[PDB]
Amino acid sequence: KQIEDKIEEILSKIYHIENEIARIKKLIYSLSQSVADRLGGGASVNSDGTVNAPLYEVGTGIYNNVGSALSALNTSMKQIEDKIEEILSKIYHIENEIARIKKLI
Amino acid sequence: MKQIEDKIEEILSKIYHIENEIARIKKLIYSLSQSVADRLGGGASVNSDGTVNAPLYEVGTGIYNNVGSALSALNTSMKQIEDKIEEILSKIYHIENEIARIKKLI
Amino acid sequence: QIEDKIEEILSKIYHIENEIARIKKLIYSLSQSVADRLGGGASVNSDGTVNAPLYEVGTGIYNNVGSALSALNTSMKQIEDKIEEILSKIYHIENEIARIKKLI
Repeated sequence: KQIEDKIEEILSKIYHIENEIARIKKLIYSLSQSVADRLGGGASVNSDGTVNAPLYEVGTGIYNNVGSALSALNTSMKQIEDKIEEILSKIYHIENEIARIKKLI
Repeated sequence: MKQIEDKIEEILSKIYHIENEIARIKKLIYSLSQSVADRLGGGASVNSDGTVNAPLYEVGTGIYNNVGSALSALNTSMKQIEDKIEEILSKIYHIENEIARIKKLI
Repeated sequence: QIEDKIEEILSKIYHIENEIARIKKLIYSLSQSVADRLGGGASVNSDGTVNAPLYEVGTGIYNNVGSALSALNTSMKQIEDKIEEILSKIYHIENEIARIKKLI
């Protein structure tokens, strides 16, 4: 009689815990999908809740993670900065040659 | 019977422990979400539903809600810059050749 | 039959403990996949969270994607500024060259 009230409580709890477990699994997968969405690049969700590879294009390179794409951008930017540095130096020299010519003619 | 009363109390205690563990797991998921928001940056944050709210990444005059589109905008911008540099190198080529010719005539 | 009901309860609890262990594994697996997608040395923390990446842009050091993107955006703007300057310098150089050619 009274022991039975306890058994029914326990079974009720187990039922609700099983619901909580199913809800937690759904939450995890929803989090996974949100991560795939904010990574972009075609990243998607596997059945094990992991996020599979995006395809990020930088120049003629393809990359499966943000760091490698950022690094490819960074390298290209540095090459451009170097070239800009060279151009600016060349233009300085050209200005000097013109100033010299203008003086002498 | 005492022994079954006592077993049932132990089971109820086990259930309480399990409920505590489920609560801890939920907190773990939300802490993971927060860390992902932090690592994405761009003002990303955790939704009440545990998902990560979109970042806002600026590239030039665009705003982007995901890393791939932002990388793509940067890659385009970079190509545009490279093409402008090429044009500049051509202008310099011709200017240098003019200056060499002027130097002949003086 | 109370002992049978207890047996059934303990069985359901066994399964729940298994699903909890499975759930923890899922969380740490997701975290690892996020670390892999971020790159930059990001890793899974003992506590389940993603330890920060390290991204280099220019002379700088960044621990999140947005800051690195912003640093790249700003470097591009700075380059555009230098292009502005170069075009202006070219404008003036060409004008001076044209004037010299009228005078020699």
